[PDB]
Amino acid sequence: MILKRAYDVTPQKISTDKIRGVHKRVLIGLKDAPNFVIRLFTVEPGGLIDRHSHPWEHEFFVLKGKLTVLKEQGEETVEEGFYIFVEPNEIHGFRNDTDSEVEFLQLIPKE
Amino acid sequence: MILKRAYDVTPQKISTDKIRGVHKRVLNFVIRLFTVEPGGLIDRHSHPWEHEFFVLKGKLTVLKEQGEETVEEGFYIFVEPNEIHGFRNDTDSEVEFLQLIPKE
Repeated sequence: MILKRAYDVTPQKISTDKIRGVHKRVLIGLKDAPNFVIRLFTVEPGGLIDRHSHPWEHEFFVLKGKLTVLKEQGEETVEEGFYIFVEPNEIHGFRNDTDSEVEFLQLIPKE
Repeated sequence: MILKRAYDVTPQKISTDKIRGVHKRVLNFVIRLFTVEPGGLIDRHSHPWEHEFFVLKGKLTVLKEQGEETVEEGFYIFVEPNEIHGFRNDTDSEVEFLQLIPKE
């Protein structure tokens, strides 16, 4: 087996036209042996992953804080301990409406 | 899209010769959230599917084909198909972890 500390993985700060205030850690990447992509996202206060979609299904698990989830036709705020399933091509995004860092896992089954 | 609180799933207690002090919530693929009581044990076993784990709470002792390793919340684990593994809680508080099993 492999056993590693998620927070030791190098964080990639992302700042683009549709993502701000976000760091990404690739725990299990596209090119690794396991059949699951696993990323840990840290969202700064006011950070935003704008609405978008991908033809693959995503799962998410909220590790710390309150995470606002953007949807095609609205939004909903959840907190640590929630899990989220996003179907293929389904619009989704994220926002941190709090004064604290919010953390969540992104899980992608490899096809 | 589905948005649900994992801890609202009612846990199933697991009591076998090789599993004690353990509760499981089920959240293609499967994702489960395990809670291990102090002194709880998931004895060494294997399955033909791979496993990934993410430790949510506490200090988790991982049983391997050669030896043991204690990790804590924030660690993640990959277990190859058919690799013997297990878990023990050597602490006095509850330990929690996610288990992911891909179908492929």
